[PDB]
Amino acid sequence: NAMTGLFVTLEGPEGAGKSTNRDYLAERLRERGIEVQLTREPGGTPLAERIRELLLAPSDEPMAADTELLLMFAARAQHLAGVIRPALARGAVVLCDRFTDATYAYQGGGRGLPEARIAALESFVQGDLRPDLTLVFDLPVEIGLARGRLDRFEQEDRRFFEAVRQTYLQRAAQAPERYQVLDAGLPLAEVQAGLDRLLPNLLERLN
Ligand SMILES: Cc1cn([C@H]2C[C@H](O)[C@@H](CO)O2)c(=O)[nH]c1=O
Repeated sequence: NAMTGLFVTLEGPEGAGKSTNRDYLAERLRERGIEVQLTREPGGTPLAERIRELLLAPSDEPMAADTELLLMFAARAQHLAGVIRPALARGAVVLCDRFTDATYAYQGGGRGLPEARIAALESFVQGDLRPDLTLVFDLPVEIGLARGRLDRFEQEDRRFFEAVRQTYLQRAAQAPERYQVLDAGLPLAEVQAGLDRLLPNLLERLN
């Protein structure tokens, strides 16, 4: 039937080689003549980036959990219509830094919002669309490393970030067919060799 690309999301903390690994993946794909679209959430479009700004900017006014969740999904709705679905329809590979798993992990695990409510909004915004593959970069939580000023989420405590970590691992266990957990605590080349063994699988998913 209708045109098909490949929707890959990457999840995990910065400082875990997510970005260099995404670049690696992108170059390996592009050398094979495949169109690759790099993007990130929240953000990805002019309006979505403005929503991002509201989400990250520290304020003395506390942001309600529901506000934070609805803003995340608002940016996502804009980003899906403007960037992601159009790329997939061109048969491109989308490599998206963070997606709805981050919502489950941060807003669910970190903020304590019920999984059911996040799931309701996921279906509302996305219909049946989910990533084809989600790469989780897992390693023990590191706090305070390489830190203008801390944004809203950076200000959180170690407990918050441990809940985020564990939620990703839980999610990957609930639907193993959609995830691959990468040991981001392993040497740099050893992880990119994992990416090599992955490429053929990606290519198959794509064509
Ligand atoms: C995509 C996404 C990011 N975040 C956080 C993680 C980062 O701290 C920040 C920017 O990606 O926003 C969420 O809390 N929920 C989400 O759904």
